[PDB]
Amino acid sequence: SERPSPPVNLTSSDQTQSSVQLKWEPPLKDGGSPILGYIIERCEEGKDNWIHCNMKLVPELTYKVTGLEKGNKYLYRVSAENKAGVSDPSEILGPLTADDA
Amino acid sequence: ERPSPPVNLTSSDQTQSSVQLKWEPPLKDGGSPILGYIIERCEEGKDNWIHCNMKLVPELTYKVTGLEKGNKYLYRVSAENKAGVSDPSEILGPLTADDAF
Amino acid sequence: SERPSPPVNLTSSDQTQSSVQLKWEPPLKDGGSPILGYIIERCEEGKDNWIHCNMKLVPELTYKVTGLEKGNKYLYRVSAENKAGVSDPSEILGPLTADD
Amino acid sequence: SSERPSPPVNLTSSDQTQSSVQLKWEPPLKDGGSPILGYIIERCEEGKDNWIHCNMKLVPELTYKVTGLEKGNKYLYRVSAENKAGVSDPSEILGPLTADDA
Amino acid sequence: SERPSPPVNLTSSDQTQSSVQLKWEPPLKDGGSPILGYIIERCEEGKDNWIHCNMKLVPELTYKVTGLEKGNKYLYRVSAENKAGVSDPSEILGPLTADDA
Amino acid sequence: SERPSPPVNLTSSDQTQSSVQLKWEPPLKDGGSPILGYIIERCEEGKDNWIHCNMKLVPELTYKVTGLEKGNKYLYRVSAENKAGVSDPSEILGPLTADDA
Repeated sequence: SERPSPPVNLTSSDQTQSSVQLKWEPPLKDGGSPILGYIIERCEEGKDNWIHCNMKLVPELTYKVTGLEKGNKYLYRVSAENKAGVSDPSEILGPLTADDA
Repeated sequence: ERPSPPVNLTSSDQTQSSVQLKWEPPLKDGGSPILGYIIERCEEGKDNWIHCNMKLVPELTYKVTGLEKGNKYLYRVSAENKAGVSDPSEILGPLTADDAF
Repeated sequence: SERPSPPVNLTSSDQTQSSVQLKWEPPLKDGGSPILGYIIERCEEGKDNWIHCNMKLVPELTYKVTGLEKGNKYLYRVSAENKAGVSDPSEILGPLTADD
Repeated sequence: SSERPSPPVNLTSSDQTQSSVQLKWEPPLKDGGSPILGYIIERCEEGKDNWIHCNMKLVPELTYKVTGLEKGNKYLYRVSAENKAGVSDPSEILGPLTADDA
Repeated sequence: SERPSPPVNLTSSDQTQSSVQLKWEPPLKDGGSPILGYIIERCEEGKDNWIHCNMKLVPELTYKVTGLEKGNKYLYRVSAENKAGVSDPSEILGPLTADDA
Repeated sequence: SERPSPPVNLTSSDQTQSSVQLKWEPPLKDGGSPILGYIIERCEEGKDNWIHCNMKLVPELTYKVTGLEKGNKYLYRVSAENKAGVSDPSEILGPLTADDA
């Protein structure tokens, strides 16, 4: 009937100089319609614009962000989409630095 | 004394007739170990909370069954020790009883 | 360039009369440098002092606390460290009773 | 261009009576790029599964007195924010709160 | 019917060497019965036991703690009571040092 | 003996085309020393840099941000300082648009 609530508990792992593994939990409210997938966005320091990380909807609760530039800091957020619309983005993750560890 | 509520109640494997719930233990056990958990659900179109499990669930997960296809459900979980039962966790849902994804 | 933010969602499992397994998620902000490891602290009821549990940094997101006294209640908190410094401790977990 | 704002936060109550309650909240942390025009207050009674609009016109303030409560009943409350782009998700739910004198 | 939920958003102001002004918001859930009042407790560092500050229930949403010792650090928590019982305490405030601004 | 915790519940009111009134609550933990004051920072969209708004520490729990440009979006955060050091900034407030209500 309506858009779902935001995904919750966005977290990270496997941070490298060029990628990072994001993980989250599903919305607490689906808005009355099943979740079709998720939209991952990232924002780099030095730019005020949020970029889409996945082209097609991600049906998983995890996603590997790629294309990171070494030494840069990045913010991350993830939204959920159903037939009714797209949720507000989760709470922002980051700044996380693109370094090997 | 009674423990604090369970935290971070989440879901997975939503079907037309069931859903897998998962949570984390209380941050405070009130001075006595947790004996188990009490799972409750509430359907839309009805104002009463129903007990899902008969005996206490000692695990941190539980499969709710007996859902009606297409209906929306709320969920909450409490923790019990020798002293009493905690307040319920944060409410999960509305979640629609449909085969997800 | 600066200290990271606290670890988040500190939780517990596998509580025994002498040990407990702690688990957490990494800081939301690393302060510009990778996380080197974590510092686990505990505080017993009947004492107002926080104690370090691990000597060397824990690079993992989990750690088994040992040496607990039967029947006692304990508080727990974990911090993250990078080359710049140590974060504020996470939200306090506990009191958790040391019983099987 | 713009988008809906984030939900109002910290919805709380005061002056609970047999027939009314004073609701209070804080503005969204994100306005979506356009000023907040006002707020939409909703309530849900126990014994009914439907959310009801309490105010007809938008409330521009950060407070609003809900009236028409039935003595002894329990009520849930939530508030949303609206700008030119749309209406936010409702805040976290307040209640059940019983309409009774101390 | 049942005990209320904990008071929320416990905060402070007007910290002195002998007192502090506490303020909070009412429970999100009253358990089906009005809140009769609140119970303020404090715990000093160097002592492991929580002490009751007020004898009679406080019907207001604020209360001035007195009798603090200069230089000492204190923890604070507040509970709500209705005809059914007393809630879990709010989130703990402090350590706050008993010193003049 | 150590820095305080971040200020909490940073909120806004009286948004205009050139100013906004910020308000917050004191740290939950003062680190064992009184709070000397607060440091207010803002960041404009289209720029990745946080700017200090106040020169001298603000002892109050509120502050009027000025110098905003009409139509621009701004982020805000506030830190607390004692004799031991400066806290991590509070949770970020914004984006909030500089426009007359």
